[PDB]
Amino acid sequence: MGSSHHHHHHSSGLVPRGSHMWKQSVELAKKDSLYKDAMQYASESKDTELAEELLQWFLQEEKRECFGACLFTCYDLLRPDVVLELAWRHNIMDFAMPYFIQVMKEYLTKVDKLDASESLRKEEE
Amino acid sequence: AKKDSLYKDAMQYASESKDTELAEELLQWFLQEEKRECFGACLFTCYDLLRPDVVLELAWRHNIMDFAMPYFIQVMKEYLTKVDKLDASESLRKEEE
Amino acid sequence: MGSSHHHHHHSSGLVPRGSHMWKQSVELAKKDSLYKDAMQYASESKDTELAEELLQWFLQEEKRECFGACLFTCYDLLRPDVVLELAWRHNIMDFAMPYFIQVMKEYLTKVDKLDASESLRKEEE
Repeated sequence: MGSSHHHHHHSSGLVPRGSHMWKQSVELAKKDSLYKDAMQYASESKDTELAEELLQWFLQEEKRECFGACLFTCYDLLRPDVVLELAWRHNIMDFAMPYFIQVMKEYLTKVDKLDASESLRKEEE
Repeated sequence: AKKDSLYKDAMQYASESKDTELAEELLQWFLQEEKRECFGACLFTCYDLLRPDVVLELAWRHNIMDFAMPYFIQVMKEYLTKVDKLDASESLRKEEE
Repeated sequence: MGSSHHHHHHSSGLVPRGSHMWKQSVELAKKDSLYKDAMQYASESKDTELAEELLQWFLQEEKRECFGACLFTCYDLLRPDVVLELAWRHNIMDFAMPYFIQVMKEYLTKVDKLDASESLRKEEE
């Protein structure tokens, strides 16, 4: 029922409860912090293209903000590739494990197609 | 043989034709030595659509290397066989009644 | 004066089976002794979790004892995952890719399944 679309540029729109995008602009309100709590509502959200651009900068700088963004990535599934480049960057790092999930459909499909023809051949003979 | 410019022009007139093991094997020797000569050949291997191994070996030389990965095109396949197994069971079962 | 009686009986029970491989030299110039022997023969058992539990402590504080454990599941079929977490235990790892072989028939039954229909359709209408 609720759809929220935010494109970037200049100017300032502040509506209380949740997200905060960057880029220079003088603003002040009241009460700070909340990076993890605000980091949770961005994963189990959506953001296909828009999402990604965020993590690069989180995985580009900081040491904890990379880790979190990593755990941030894993609980959304479909988003590797990029993760790897950023690891072959400056130093060593820790990968995950998005492979096994795929080993299923692999050897899975085959067997299906197999008995799929063995039958379509015993009905004509 | 003679000279060398002739070499660098060969491997290059063989990339257009391109074959199987003929176009494959040709590469390892284009990698046995020289610099960019190995590079230009590294392109050919992948052109064969499917050829690792020689991508791992020459990777353990000295400096950094490259890489690429397929996938996905496969992802949009099992989703098709799962739609056929259903429509071949719904009507096949709604008939035994 | 003298009598000799040699009675030789040989009954071979088709049961005893010993598999002996090889791999001692290579180019590394670093060998650590102890263990080994009874671990390469037990490798012919595997299966179930208890089988993988055998790669746990055999792939820990061991070197020339991990490869013998590597030349174990490759002889098998499919069983990765941990095969990687250990190479990230603290050091490096060598060889692998026991699935780059099946990477063929797939895309083939792939570019083939498309044409198997693209014709019967150009054939239809």
